[PDB]
Amino acid sequence: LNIAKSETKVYTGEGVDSVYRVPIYYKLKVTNDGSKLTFTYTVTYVNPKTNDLGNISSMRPGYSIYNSGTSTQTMLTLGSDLGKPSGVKNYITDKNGRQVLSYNTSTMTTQGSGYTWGNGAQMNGFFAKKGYGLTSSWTVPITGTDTSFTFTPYAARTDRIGINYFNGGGKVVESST
Repeated sequence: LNIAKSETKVYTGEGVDSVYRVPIYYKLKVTNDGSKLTFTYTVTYVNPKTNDLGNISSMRPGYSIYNSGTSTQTMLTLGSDLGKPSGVKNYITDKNGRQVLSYNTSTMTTQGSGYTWGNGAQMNGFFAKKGYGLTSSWTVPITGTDTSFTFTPYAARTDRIGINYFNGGGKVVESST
């Protein structure tokens, strides 16, 4: 009878930055308000469990990472009753998730069985070392019952896009078929 107006899940996972041999993390927040899903995806060196930045004091200021692959990998697959994703806003967030500055909005394209985006933003080392994250957000219309999706996190240094620091592992899978 009294159904929730919205439901939000937060997922986190972790990989390894190959260059500095430190953990790197992601957070994916997904809110369903009945009309759309809102996705907020952050890659950061701050452990979301503790809000403590790992020791990256030796990271060079001009080192830089992407949070999205090319058609190096599908990032997002969507169930049958989800529409076309919006533009993907990109921005730097501080340790508490507050926006620091905004970058170009990316456009999602297919495929293969899903979507990726281009004009992908990046985060330089001097921001990473302040505990900042590289954050992308988008919405997806809900058109029916099958609101399943899978999301595959990605992070790579900008001169080696073929090496995903999350190594295809911590995939987010939401049912139901």
